[PDB]
Amino acid sequence: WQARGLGTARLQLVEFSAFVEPPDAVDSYQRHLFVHISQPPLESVDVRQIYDKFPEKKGGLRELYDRGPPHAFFLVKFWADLNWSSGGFYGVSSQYESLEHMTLTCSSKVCSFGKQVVEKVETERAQLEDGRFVYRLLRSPMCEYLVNFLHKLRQLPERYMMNSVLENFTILQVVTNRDTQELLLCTAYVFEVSTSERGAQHHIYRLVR
Amino acid sequence: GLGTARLQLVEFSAFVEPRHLFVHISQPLESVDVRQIYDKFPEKKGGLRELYDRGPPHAFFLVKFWADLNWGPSSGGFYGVSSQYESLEHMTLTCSSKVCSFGKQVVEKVETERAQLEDGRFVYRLLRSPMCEYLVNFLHKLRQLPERYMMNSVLENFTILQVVTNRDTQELLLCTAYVFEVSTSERGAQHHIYRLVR
Ligand SMILES: CCOC(=O)c1cn(CCCCN)nc1-c1ccc(Cl)c(Cl)c1
Ligand SMILES: CCCCCCCCCCCCCC(=O)O
Ligand SMILES: *C(=O)CCCCCCCCCCCCC
Repeated sequence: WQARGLGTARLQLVEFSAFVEPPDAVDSYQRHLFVHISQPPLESVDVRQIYDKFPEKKGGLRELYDRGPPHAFFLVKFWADLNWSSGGFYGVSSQYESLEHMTLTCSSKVCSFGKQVVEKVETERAQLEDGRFVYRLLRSPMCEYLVNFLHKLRQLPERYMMNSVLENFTILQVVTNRDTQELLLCTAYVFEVSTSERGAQHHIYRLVR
Repeated sequence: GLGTARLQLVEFSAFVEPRHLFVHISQPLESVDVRQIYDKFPEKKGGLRELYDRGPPHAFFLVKFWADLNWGPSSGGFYGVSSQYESLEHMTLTCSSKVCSFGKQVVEKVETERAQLEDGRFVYRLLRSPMCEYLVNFLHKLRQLPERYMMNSVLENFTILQVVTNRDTQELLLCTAYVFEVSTSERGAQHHIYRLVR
């Protein structure tokens, strides 16, 4: 049947976050969450509606959705919290869970007007824990181009301009079994800014066709 | 050639199968002022300047490739990178490949490889790693160009930086900067390995 959270039977997202720790977190620890996911069917969105927002060739949404499997595809809409003037640590943390032991390859493609501008590919081997395997990609340093982007977005004089800019900014994550090259999870991320007093939020959708 | 006492490159190839080799290394060198190539890689953290500043200086090499983009009778096919290192000490390696366009990093690929004992040494085989899609698309375009001089013009802004570290100790074992031109298929692929100095 049909997904309740961001995951399949073979690979579930446990946690995802992007954050910054101010220079003085060493003395009084804190972190600011730009976005955060911590884990009745999910609503769906037709994948044709977003093809233009990601690349369109090899490793593009259309071609990935063709390779399948269709149930592995999700869309997350984030309301990002950009209220937090620099020199801190900017990080991304990811955690997944499976019942089988695999080695994963996680690709994150940052895209501007649907054109890939950066990419990070990491591999992570399973860790056998409580009747299940865990995959930890914790505290990856954020790419500096993304840090710069955030610094710029945050200075825009109006929220509506932040949203206009973000209209053309997306992230595609594809997780595959490094050994078989099977797709395990594909997540498209689209962004708005949250309104200051509200922190980060998200809504997860299944991508259908 | 491309090596220290702790770690040597044995083979490196990038290729496509339906095997065509775009580049290939199978295993004193001239020296190049690393200063000359700072502008070919980002000045950020993981910048060639900053990596070199730490050292050790004898771990840094430059490879110039004259690539062979003459394949086909052509779309699809498997695009891969195979590398092999070797050593006398037992290690686990973190292999970072950074693809750069006009000095800015556009891809970082991180892989891990554990030593395996063979013929009385340790070998590290990162074989048939799927070439990232950025590069595959890039190569598909690059090959359409009607003249080599045009391929060369495009390639003067395209570089790769590979950093290989001892995962457990975080020590730099090898750092290689790659620059690119195209060869004629008559002449075939070629490379020239240099040492980077400062
Ligand atoms: C650093 C100065 O600005 C740029 O390089 C830049 C220019 N464009 C226009 C989009 C056309 C697609 N090539 N987008 C970006 C950009 C946006 C977000 C990120 Cl996170 C990054 Cl890395 C780059
Ligand atoms: C002119 C291009 C010839 C082929 C280039 C091969 C060298 C690329 C090294 C591979 C590093 C990144 C691989 C990937 O992540 O896709
Ligand atoms: C660079 O290292 C690639 C990192 C890929 C993960 C990026 C996740 C970014 C989180 C959203 C930032 C908020 C933008 C408004």
